Amino acid sequence: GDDRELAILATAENLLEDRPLADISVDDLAKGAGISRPTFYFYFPSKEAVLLTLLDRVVNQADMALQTLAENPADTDRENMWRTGINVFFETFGSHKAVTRAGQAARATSVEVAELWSTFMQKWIAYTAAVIDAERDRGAAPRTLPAHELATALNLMNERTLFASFAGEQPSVPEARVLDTLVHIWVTSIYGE
Amino acid sequence: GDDRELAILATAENLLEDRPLADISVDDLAKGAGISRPTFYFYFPSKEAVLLTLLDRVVNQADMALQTLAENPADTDRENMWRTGINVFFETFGSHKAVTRAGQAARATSVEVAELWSTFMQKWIAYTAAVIDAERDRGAAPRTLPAHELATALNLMNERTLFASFAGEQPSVPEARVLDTLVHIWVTSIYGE
Ligand SMILES: Clc1ccc(Nc2nc(-c3ccccn3)cs2)nc1
Ligand SMILES: Clc1ccc(Nc2nc(-c3ccccn3)cs2)nc1
Repeated sequence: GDDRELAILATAENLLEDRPLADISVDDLAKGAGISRPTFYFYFPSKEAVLLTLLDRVVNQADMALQTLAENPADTDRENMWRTGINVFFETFGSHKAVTRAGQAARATSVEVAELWSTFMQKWIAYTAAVIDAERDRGAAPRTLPAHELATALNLMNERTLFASFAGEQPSVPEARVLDTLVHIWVTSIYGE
Repeated sequence: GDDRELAILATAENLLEDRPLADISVDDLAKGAGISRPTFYFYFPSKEAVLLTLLDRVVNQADMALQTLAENPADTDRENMWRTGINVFFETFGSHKAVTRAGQAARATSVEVAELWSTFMQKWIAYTAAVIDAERDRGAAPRTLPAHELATALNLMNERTLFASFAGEQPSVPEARVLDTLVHIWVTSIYGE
């Protein structure tokens, strides 16, 4: 039951490490999961639905980790607060690079994947803006740009920069440098001038 | 001769305003250019080659405008220097939104488009880093992050943020706010702390 669905998902994630979604067949997923092709279609309508489910799990994992931080403030300086938050995405998506790469690609071809990513980006931007606003209200950050516009650009920077780093794109920031790089830009732009 | 090639390119750019590359046929391009389909294949091997040529023209237009600025420093403050440079990309790609949108999409499917974008991004990042380094050498900017890593993240931010704005993505910064937003983040991260 749920065991076969999890086996399909585990097989898909393992196969996406080696090749793109277009090079993986339903029979590959069925075979790796130890089921027949018709049995696969009982659990998922398509291989694209499998990827959507994998990406949904990863994005909710990051979202739930961010929620945990939001409820449990670590006792540190403001730079460390932003670093701990950015690290949720660095660690969560960096621990699932194949699903990250395949899910970002599927945004062009799947409206459900595009809508999933858009929904969570809006949530993460709204949370970023709310924290910036709280920093301004307590007098720690200056009232410069509209907080929601600043939050939008910073979150889009992280999306593009983290995923370029994980994919080894040229150009990209080395993965071992990308957290420090992003934290610097967030802290200087939120607290500067 | 060159007149027919330009007619194909003009037709392609006009049609990309209304639909994606996948919804445009060679006969559409031939018909719009006033030539036959076989005559089209004398000038371009495919509709994808037409898009590659259009994107090549746009990216070289931006690159040449940046080169013009690099030779002719405007007499202003440091914030205005970065704003004038970012504006080259805002105006050039924003004046060709359809080719911008279609070219970015083709990066996934065309190695020549991916290599074209990568080559110019590397050039623009190297120039950004060189200007940051010159600002540090003259004592105007602090020695914080490695200049090339900072330049990489800032250029990737601009790519993602400008193109989200032009496409009206959710989420995106409004087009009328995106230049101010990017300039703030560049100036604070280059000169801050
Ligand atoms: Cl891929 C991707 C997509 C969105 C984001 N957004 C982020 N928001 C935060 C954050 C941290 C603390 C408080 C508020 N927000 C850190 S990173 N980051 C990476
Ligand atoms: Cl889409 C895209 C791609 C790359 C960039 N990079 C940029 N470099 C500059 C710049 C300006 C002055 C001096 C050095 N660099 C401004 S914007 N911007 C938008």
